[PDB]
Amino acid sequence: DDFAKLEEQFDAKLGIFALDTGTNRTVAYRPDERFAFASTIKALTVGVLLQQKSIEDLNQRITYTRDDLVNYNPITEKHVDTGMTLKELADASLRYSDNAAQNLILKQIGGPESLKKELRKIGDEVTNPERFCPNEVNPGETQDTSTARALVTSLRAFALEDKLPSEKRELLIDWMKRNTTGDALIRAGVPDGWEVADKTGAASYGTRNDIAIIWPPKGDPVVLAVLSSRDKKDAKYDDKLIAEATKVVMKALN
Ligand SMILES: *C(=O)[C@@H](NC(=O)/C(=N\OC)c1csc(N)n1)[C@@H]1N=C(C(=O)O)C(=C)CS1
Ligand SMILES: CC(=O)c1ccc2cc(N(C)C)ccc2c1
Repeated sequence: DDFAKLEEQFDAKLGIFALDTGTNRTVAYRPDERFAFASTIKALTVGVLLQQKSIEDLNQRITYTRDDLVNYNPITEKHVDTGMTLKELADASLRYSDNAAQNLILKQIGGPESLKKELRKIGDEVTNPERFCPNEVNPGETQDTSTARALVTSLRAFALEDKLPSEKRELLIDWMKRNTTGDALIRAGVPDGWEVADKTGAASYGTRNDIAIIWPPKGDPVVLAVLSSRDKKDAKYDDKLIAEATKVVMKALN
């Protein structure tokens, strides 16, 4: 099988789940195996934020300090002086994977415990938010992990089904469509011209993730999660694994 070949080729473990929402055909490989979700959780966090707040309430200015800056703060490091609105924080979190922005958003929705509660409410019993900035340690722990199947199901719930009213659904989808961080991942494995909404993640042990909604020109979208990890803490990743895995998925569905 082509997925086993890629694990071999890239010295990594792959978790794959894809759902064609038109046919209900699926493509699965280790679909229920846990991986650190890393920044992919930002998408679900905004889904919860959008459930909590009116669109107008997203204009609430959030102030923060240099103390709130963490490992990677591409947008938030530029606005300590003014703060940023919740809307601008959601834009930073989703389109740049600004870690500080995610932290600020999580703080506003009541932290990981509160995020976990709201995910459970949409039917997600697997995803396990435990900490702000989900933190190295060891593989095996279920804290800050999910599965390809659960991330697909939760992303679909927010973005395409009924967990958000349509105007808020529109905001989430648009931010994800205009992601700047996933050019070499799922987007690189999809046919040209086909619109993609995605959120990437990356983490130690060579963890490299992308979750996405992919629209054919015409017809119902596919929802895909491609998760990966490696056995060494210091191992880096290769984006090409995710792109190639996506090509395998598209071939199996198309
Ligand atoms: C999201 O995944 C986030 N990742 C991290 O901050 C890291 N771990 O999170 C548990 C991390 C960065 S470097 C390292 N060894 N671990 C931000 N997301 C992306 C992304 O592409 O989405 C990054 C590339 C890094 S920073
Ligand atoms: C945002 C944050 O609090 C945080 C904390 C510890 C981290 C450790 C890392 N490695 C050991 C690689 C990487 C990112 C990290 C981010």
